[PDB]
Parts: sequence; structure tokens; C-alpha cells
Amino acid sequence: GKYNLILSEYLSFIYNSVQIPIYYSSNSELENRCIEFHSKCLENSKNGLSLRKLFVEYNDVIENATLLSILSYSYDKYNAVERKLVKYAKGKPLEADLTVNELDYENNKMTSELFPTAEEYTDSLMDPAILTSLSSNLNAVMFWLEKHENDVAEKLKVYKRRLDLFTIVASTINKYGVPRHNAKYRYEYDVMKDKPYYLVTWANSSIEMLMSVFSHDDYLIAKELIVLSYSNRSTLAKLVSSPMSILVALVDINGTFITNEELELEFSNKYVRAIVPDQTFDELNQMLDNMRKAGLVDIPKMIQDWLVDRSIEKFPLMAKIYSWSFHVGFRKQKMLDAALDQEMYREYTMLIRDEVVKMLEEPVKHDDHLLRDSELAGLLSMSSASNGESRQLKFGRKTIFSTKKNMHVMDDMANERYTPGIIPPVNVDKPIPLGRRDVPGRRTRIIFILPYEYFIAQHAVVEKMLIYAKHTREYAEFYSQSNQLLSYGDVTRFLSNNTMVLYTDVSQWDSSQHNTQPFRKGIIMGLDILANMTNDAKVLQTLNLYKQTQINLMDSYVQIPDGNVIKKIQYGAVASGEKQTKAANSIANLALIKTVLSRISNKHSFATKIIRVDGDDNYAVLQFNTEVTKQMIQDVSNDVRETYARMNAKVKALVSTVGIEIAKRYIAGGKIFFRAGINLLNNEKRGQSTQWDQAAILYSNYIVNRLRGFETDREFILTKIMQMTSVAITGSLRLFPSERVLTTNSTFKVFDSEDFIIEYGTTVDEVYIQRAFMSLSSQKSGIADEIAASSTFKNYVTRLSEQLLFSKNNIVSRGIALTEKAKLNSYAPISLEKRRAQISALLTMLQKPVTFKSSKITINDILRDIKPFFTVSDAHLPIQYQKFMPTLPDNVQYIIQCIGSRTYQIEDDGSKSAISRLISKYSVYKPSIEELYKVISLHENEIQLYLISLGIPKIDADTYVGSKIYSRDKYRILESYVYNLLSINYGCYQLFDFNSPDLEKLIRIPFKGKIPAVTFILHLYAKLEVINYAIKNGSWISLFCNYPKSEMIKLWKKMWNITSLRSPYTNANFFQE
RNA sequence: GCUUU
Repeated sequence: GKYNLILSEYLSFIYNSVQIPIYYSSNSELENRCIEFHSKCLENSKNGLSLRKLFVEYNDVIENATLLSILSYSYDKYNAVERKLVKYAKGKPLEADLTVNELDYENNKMTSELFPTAEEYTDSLMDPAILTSLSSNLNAVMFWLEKHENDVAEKLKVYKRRLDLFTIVASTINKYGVPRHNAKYRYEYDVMKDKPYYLVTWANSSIEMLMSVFSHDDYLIAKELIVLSYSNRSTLAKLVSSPMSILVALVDINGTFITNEELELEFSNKYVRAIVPDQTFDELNQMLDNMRKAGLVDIPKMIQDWLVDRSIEKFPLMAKIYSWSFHVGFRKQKMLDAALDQEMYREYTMLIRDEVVKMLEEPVKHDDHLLRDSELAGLLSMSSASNGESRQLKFGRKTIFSTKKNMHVMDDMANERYTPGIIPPVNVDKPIPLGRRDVPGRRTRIIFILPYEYFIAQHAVVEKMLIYAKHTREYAEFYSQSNQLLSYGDVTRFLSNNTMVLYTDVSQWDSSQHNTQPFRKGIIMGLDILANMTNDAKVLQTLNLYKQTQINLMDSYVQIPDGNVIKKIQYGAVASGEKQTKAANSIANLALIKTVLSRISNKHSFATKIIRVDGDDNYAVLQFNTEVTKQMIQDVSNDVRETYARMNAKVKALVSTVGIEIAKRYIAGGKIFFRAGINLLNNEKRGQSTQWDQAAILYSNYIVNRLRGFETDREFILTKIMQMTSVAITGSLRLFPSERVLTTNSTFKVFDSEDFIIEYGTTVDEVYIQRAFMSLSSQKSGIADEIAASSTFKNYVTRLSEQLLFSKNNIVSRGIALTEKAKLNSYAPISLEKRRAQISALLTMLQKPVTFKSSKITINDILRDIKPFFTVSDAHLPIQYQKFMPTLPDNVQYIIQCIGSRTYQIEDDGSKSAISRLISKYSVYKPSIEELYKVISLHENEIQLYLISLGIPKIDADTYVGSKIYSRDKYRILESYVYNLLSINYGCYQLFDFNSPDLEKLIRIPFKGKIPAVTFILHLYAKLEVINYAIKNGSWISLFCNYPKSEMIKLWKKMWNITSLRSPYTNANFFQE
């Protein structure tokens, strides 16, 4: 309950010249007392009288009611920041070394010197793009410093290391003043031109870095990055993190986890000797020298000290540096520069062509319905992003303009213009509009915003391809329900003194122009073989259209902005923006490794234990008939690099016997690591999310980094949430939401009152508040209704429906109309109306919670019923599993040591149910977990009608509606839906093995009847409760269940009527991946 | 205001 106490200290610190705590209660008499108290406080404040007596008088309200919010009457003028800053601004300002970056605009020159005029100005290269200000970030850091000013021992040292660093930020900012933001949290030319261009973004990165510094090492690291970052805006992250790829090969393996036949982690006590040829050491030294030539001193030395022994025990520092480098900010170049960088492929093309054929051979020969109705499938899938151009769209009687894909498809159909048979050109006559992708450390990459003809022509085929990948192990990212641990396990498995692993970064090759000829040609040749496999008109056309998109792309042209002009240049490289992007890139990366591996063997003989492609990297484990020597590693590596070299591929190819390093993960000393470089105070782009969503996303981000090994102080994160979640009532009246409002599992949830522990209402006030928030979950949008009522819109819904189903529509039909009514939310105006409505409703709700006929069941209600029927009891679980993920905080790690871990994702969509599979066999429709959940619970006759309504044949529909499987699906769908409502796949829980025998013993549940739904929920509720206690207490408890038989029947009815909850916290997990 | 997968 410390967030509420913390918020007051912050408000009191921020404003000094009143605060009005607003409470509420589920009890009537208590609430009146709350109402009376709020009134007296306002009146006393409106008379400069002390509220001390009132607090004593309404002691009962403070003691038992629930704090709902805090009123802030501050008559200042959003200043204080300028005044506050000077005391910390005593150090010497930093001076940008305008000689470090190649592209001139990447140097921290004075804004004016880059944009001499207000019309030449652009924040496109420094925009933090986040709904929180620099001024607020400074206030948050200062507030923290004041609080930990009188600390002692080690806590003081943390304050001292931080105070130093903040001085650099302060001193530098003062020399120019604090950049004032506009209503849209953007920094304009007038504020900007006096000050260094990158001043604001750099301040955000430094503040974020310093507020994450605890040890002396963090402080040394933060200081170097902060000082270097101010001048270097293009190679510091790459220079700092580059040595890591060499390092993983160095550390020896002394016992590691592997993957067994059951596809699960299992400890192996083996030893693998790290074998490194002398050349690798020179390469590492060159990397270290480069860091040194760039000003870096402390960071290179740490790697150097580490290099003497190379102990996995002192490897955490190396990992820490790798995670840290990302927090320097994103490299935001100019579209043109990002764009500009861009005989022996016979084997490579053939593999790409062959792989394409295998993935579709079976679907095509049979005459798969999805291939036949591909166009219908493309339409249902269609997003609401960009089609490319801003079109004038007339809806009903409203002439509005949008660039949205969904909008363009409806308008085009309503005017015979909808023509997917014709796949538009993307050459000189019709230049491809451009999208961008910004990442830390790496160079900016471009993205094709192709017209919807392209998505539709490609959506069905890609889906078939993904399915082939789903059951193919080479495709690490798509295989089964697998998570990163299984991939980690697979590399370790075959490691020994007679095998070496070969990892390779091929991010550069994908964007290579050398790559595009063999790529498109390989896919097309494959498409032709597939076409000569059937005579189906639907299959050939869908198949043919896919062939056409590859052909149009072969010679594409792009629209690159060059100031305020749009130069058109002939782009001859494979960029992304296609539906087949990830799958195709995966097929190509795998083909490339196979091609290199085949070429190398002509020389040396080895065995291919495993080959893998995962995103932008690819790797393989080879086995030799003899023991691996340093000389052998060098020979295999030189030959591999040369083979890559002959193909004209600029790639990083390394060889080792113990580790690997790829963009998503890295294995050092038999242990698994994940870069923790998600930036907090700077974003990649500007979306359409709100401050509240942004606050939830930041918290989510804080949690992922903390699990990954980088921890930003929670008090700082809490302070940021208080600023972001606040709402202005006027210019001197600001409202701050309480801890209960923020964390309770509702539609307005932003974070968990306790990290890694999700709570659910177990008190009446919490229930009362939870019900009230839902009451105002979905808000109306006039603009949305208009278009929802327009012809062009209704016809589109109708047209899609008449093409999909045969018999009758409504469970399916109501859904199609909504799905479409939603894709209108991408359209700002509609989104803006919704936010304004939410704010007014929220302001009133915080002021005095309303009523609600409830009558709506949720997950929290089901849990609340079960709680009272369990008897706790101290228990003991010994730690039995060695740590394989070193960075995990201690409380999370302990749960893994005691109950173990998992290498899969729990089915939470219902796809593995027979009914969902049956629908897939005959329909192109895809029901959600929620729809399946309502449908499965329908009367036997209704289910038969729904299946038929979707084109499912009668013998099949009839056979299922009775069978053993239908009864089984019922349990399976609910089980899938419930897991979905409990975030069992997100955050910290995704790690834990919920079917641990050790966990299982702690649950003592006596069967008093036998009714699946109830048995599954009671065990799950118990597992979560036991685990949460372990997460918060470090010890365990055993749970006993004495749930009545009469009670179970009541509960079972309750279970089939659970409503899902939508909230920023929920969106944030979805947002992560 | 722009912002594919």
C-alpha cells in the first residue's frame, strides 16, 4: 500500500505554497462519512484552515474506507523545474564533440545549425515520441534524490553514485535551460533552436540509465555511456555490444541444461572445453581497441579484466554491459540515408524453390479450401493500418479522409473499383510509399507500405507456409508452442569435445540487392511447380496472384522524402512490408545456411546434429570424427566466411564449441541470457495510445528488463506512473488516481501492487470499485456510429457474410459487424472521441463512484467464491534445480529452483479443440477463444446449426454434436479460455512449470463428486496462490481444499458466464509480443 | 497530423 504514501510525498514535494484525499466505501453509512469529509476538506481549504482536526474527526474514514484518489490544488505556474534544477547544476556542462558521427546531422550541433529556419525544422530525428515530458522526468529524479538524501551505508552510496550522474545531466541542461514541451509532448523549433538538437532525447536516456544504477559498476557504466552518448549518436551501442559475440565462445561449460526426448529442460553435468583460435583473440582485441579509440575507457577495461580467467561466475558484468548499451536511445537517421546503404546462387535458389514447394504441395494437391477462398480469407484478416495514400472517403453523408486499409477496401467495393484480380504495380509509375523501423545500435531500416491487393494475394499462402513451419524444427520461431528455453536447450544438447557450433548474423544479407534476384526467382519457380500440381481455378488464381506480387516487386521504386520533397528512387533490394516477410526471410536464411554448410564439407567431414534459423540469425551444430582443436575451428571458420564471401554476403560468421549469440538470445557458459535493452523514456514511434496505456506499457517494460537483468528503481517507475495517470480538472486542479484504482484487476489497471504477483479483489470495497469501472468500459463515438450506419459499410459486412456462410448468420454475424466497427479505432477522430468520453467518465467516477446493476461475471468473482474453502499450512520445498537463467531476480529464480520450469506455451486460444479444427477443415473462418467459449456452451441443436451455417457438412456436424470429443472440447475450451483470462503465458508466470510434481504435492484437493471445470479451477487457483506466496515470502505453503458438493454445482454455472476484462495492463502484455 | 508486419 506504499504507492499511496509515496504519491503524497511527491505532490507535497512538487507543490508548496493543498491535497484533498478522496475516499469511498462499499458501506452506506461509511460513504456518507466519506462524502461529509470531502466536503469539509474542500471548505476548509477554501478558507486556508487546517485539515488536521478533520482527519482526526473522520479517523474512521481514513482507517477503513478505501482511498480513491488525491486532489491537488496547486496555484503555481508549472515552473519549479527551472528553480529546482540549479542546486544540482554545479558541474561543468558537456561539450558536444561534433567530430564523432559520420552523417553531419547525427552530431549534437545546435538545432539552428541543422535547421536555420522554422520551416526546415523537424523533430523526426530526436522525438522521444512518448506521452511524458522531460520536465516531469527531471522532477521525478530530483524528488528521488531528496528522499534518499539522508540515507546511510550502501543505500547512501547508491544515492551518491546517482547524485554525481544527475549533476552531469543538470549542468548540461542548465547551460541552455529546460526545453518546454507542447500539449502533444513534442519539442518545437522555438524551444529547440537555441539548444543542442539531441538535448532532450539524450537527457531522457541518461536519466533512465542513472535511475537504474545501483552498484559501483552500474555507475561506472552509466557515466561512460552518458558522456559518450551526448556526442556519439551512431556507434556507441554497436561498439559496446559488439565484443559479446566473441565472449560467448570463450567461457567453459561446467554443467548445463539440455533438451530431452519429451522436449523439456533437464540438467546435464557435462563439461565442454571452450576452444578459441588465436585469430578470434585478435578480432576481439580489434573490437576492444575500437571501443578505446571512441573514447571508451572503463567499459573496455572491465571486459579486459574479465578476459584473464573468463569465468561464467564473473560473466554477469559482461551481460550487464551488453544490456546497458541499448539504453543510449534509438538511432533515428534520415529516410534517404537508411534507404541508401542498399552464378553461385544456383544451389541457394533451388533450396528456396524446393522449400516453398514442400510447404504447399499437400495443401495444393488436395485442393485446400483456404487456398481456394484465399481472397475471402484475406478480407477477414485485413488490418486497419496504411494502404499508402490519403484518400478522400465519403461515408453515408460524410466526406472525410483516411489512409486506413480497411476504409479503402470498403470504399473501393462500393464503387466497382475493388479489384484484387489486378495486383497494382510498384515501379516508377506507382512508387512504393515508405515506412521505417528504428532500433538501438543498429542502422535504420525501411518498410514497404504496399496496397491491400498485396496482403490479400499473399495471406492464405503464408498461413499454409507457417503451418508447415509450425511442425518443422529448423524454424525455431514457429515450431510448436515452443518458447525460447527449448531453443536454448537444443544448442546445449549436442555440445561436446567433438562438435562445434556455428552462429551467423545475416541481417545485412536480407537487405542486400544481391539477395533479391535469387529470392524472388526462387519463390516464383516454386510457385510454378505448385501450379502444375492442380487444375483448380480457385487454387491457380490465388496461386497465380502470389506469383504476380513477386514479379511486381522484382523491379520496385520507392518514394523517399528528401526534405519536404519526395524523390522517387529505384529500390532493387528486398525490404519488408509483405505478408510473406517473416516466413520468406526465414525460408531464405535456412536455405543460405544449408548452402554454406554443403559447400564447406567438400573439405571437412562433419555430421549435422541440428540446423536452425531464428529471425535474423541462423546456426548449426556440427559433429566431427575427431576432437576439435583451435586449428580445426579456424579452418572451418575461414572456409565458412569465404563461402559467405563468395556469395557476396556481408555477414558475421563465428565458430565455437560452447556458446552462441543471436539477436533474440545468447548462451554463455551453458547458461541462457536475454538482452535487457528495452528503452523506457524514449520510444521508437508515435502511436495512438493514451498516457494511461503508455504508463502501463512503461511498467510492462520495466518488468521485462528487470527479469532480463536491468532494473530501474521501482520508486522512479512509480513516480512516472503518478505523473502519467493524472488528469487535469482545470489549470490549478489536478486529480491523481489511487493505488486501488491503478492496480485492481479492472479495465483501468496499469500495474500490479507487487511485482510478479497479480491480485484479485478479495474485499467488498475492491469488488465495488471493480464493478464501477467496468460500467464505463466501452464509450460511444458518433463519428463511429455514422460510418457504422453508412451504406458502403453495411454492404461490406453483408458482402463478407454472404460469401462466408450458407445457412444462418448471427452468432457469427454479430461478430463480423463488430470486428469491423473496431478497425475504425485506428482512425484518430474516432479514437479521440473515445478518450474524451473516457476522461469525463473517469473524472466523475474518481469524484464519487456510481452504482451498477452488476449482473456481469468475471474471473475475479469466480476466484472470490473459491477462496474461503481452502486451508493454508506452512510447507517446505527444497531447491533442486540449478539456475540456468542467471539474471532473473531472486524471488522469481527461487520458484524455478523449487518447482522447475517449462519449455512451452499453454494453449490459450482453443485452437487445439476438435470443433475449432473441424471449422478449419471446411471454413476459412476463425472463431476466437471467446466465441468458441460461448458456442461450445450452446444447446446441442444450436451447435449443429452454427457448424452448418459455416459450411460444415451434415454427416460431420451431426457426428460431432454428440460424440465423446464434443463433451471433451467443452472442458478444453473453458480451460483454454481461463488460462487466457489469467495471463498464464505472460510476465513471470510463463516461466514456471505449472504441472510440477513438486508444486503438485503442495495442493491437496479431495474430489467430492467429479466435475472437470470445478476440479481444474480449484487446482489452478491453488497453484497460483501457493506460487504467489512463494514469490512474496521465499517460503512455501500447502493448500487443502474442503469445497462442498452443493457449492460446485453453483460454481459450474458461474464458470460458463465469465466476461473478459480489457485494460492498459492487458494491452501492455499483448503489446510486448 | 504521418506510421506495413
